[PDB]
Amino acid sequence: KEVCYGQLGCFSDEKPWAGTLQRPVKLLPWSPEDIDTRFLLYTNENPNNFQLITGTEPDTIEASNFQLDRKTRFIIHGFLDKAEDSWPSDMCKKMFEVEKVNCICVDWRHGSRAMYTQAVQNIRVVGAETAFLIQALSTQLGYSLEDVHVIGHSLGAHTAAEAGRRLGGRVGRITGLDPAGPCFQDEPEEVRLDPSDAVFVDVIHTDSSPIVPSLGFGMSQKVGHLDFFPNGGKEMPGCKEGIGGFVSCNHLRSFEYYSSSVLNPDGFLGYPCASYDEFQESKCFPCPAEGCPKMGHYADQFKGKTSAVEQTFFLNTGESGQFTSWRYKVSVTLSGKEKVNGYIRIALYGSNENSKQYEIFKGSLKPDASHTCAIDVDFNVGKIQKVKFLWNKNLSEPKLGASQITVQSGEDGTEYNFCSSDTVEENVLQSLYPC
Ligand SMILES: [Ca+2]
Repeated sequence: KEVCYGQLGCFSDEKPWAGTLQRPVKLLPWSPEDIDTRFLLYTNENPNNFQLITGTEPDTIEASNFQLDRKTRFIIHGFLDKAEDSWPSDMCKKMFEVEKVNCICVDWRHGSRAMYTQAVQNIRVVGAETAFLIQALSTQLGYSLEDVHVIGHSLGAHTAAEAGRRLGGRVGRITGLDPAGPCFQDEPEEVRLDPSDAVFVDVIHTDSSPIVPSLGFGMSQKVGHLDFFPNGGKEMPGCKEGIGGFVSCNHLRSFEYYSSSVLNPDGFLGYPCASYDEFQESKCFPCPAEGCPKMGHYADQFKGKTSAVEQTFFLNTGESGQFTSWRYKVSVTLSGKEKVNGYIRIALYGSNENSKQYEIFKGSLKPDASHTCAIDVDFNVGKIQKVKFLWNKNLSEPKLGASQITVQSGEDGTEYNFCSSDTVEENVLQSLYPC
């Protein structure tokens, strides 16, 4: 069967759209009036309250704050969600701190309030309507498609991908923020996000699983030029029935990482890797000589970002606040006069602030023994001016130092070395100096 909806065309229920394993009932999208799609424009001049543009009356565009001379980004929420006064609309404000943008928030709350498989259909009209407005800006204003960015969370990711495909891949960038897996994973390219759908497609995977067993709501499948898997892809730090899987912490974490990257450009450098394990074991370190990609907002500055598909990258993120992180390789070589049991720590010191103390080894601490260790510092010190070392066991009172420490930056491979064959009591902060 099939329905038509005017300028948006028709929608059949033929495979692959419906009557497939994952889409077993034969459904069709609701009417545009029912989905009630809306384009909520925010600019630097109206950052807090939207102006309501539409493509069918392009006078609305003109009389809006929309600038032809500025970039334009769309943000598409997914299942059971909205734009007005939620993460899309706040993501606009964030952007307005760092750049001049036309932030359009596709709001289809009504069309996302329905059964999941019915929403998997509505996604399509929502896509059509966005694709229409983008064209509208092109035909009616002379705006360039390679200049539009469409950001999508969950279903919204596939909604971006639908509009992108409507525009025949002319849309310059799609960012997929943990694209929904149910109904899309391992489906044909037409019905889902895939590198074909824009000149540049970047994906952030945060709640990824296969279809069975169902471990989460995101996609394990790589579907962009760049596919980032922060913290391995499956389970993010800071998150502790599958009957609300789409509003789990891991899922929502994707748009928090994105929103953050808008303010912390290098907060989320991705390292190119085959697996998380390879990355953990630091077979994957430091960055390539010609820069790491900046996951999130500044993904588009990556050299050769479009040179291949499904380029895989791994990284670690913080558990709270800005969520930012910066990988360091750290190499302590011990000093002492007697072997002892306890743990070892290191703080990094710039003339910035300094870092919290990070663990490096537990158990058999012996003079002369070295231990090496990748660590995830939560803020950028810049040039490491000093490092401080601390070890801790109850007592007879013995001394243990660090004769030498080497910290390597992941960001650009810089090696620092530090010095002091000179031991200290327990829980005393020992300092080591450049050399
Ligand atoms: Ca597609």
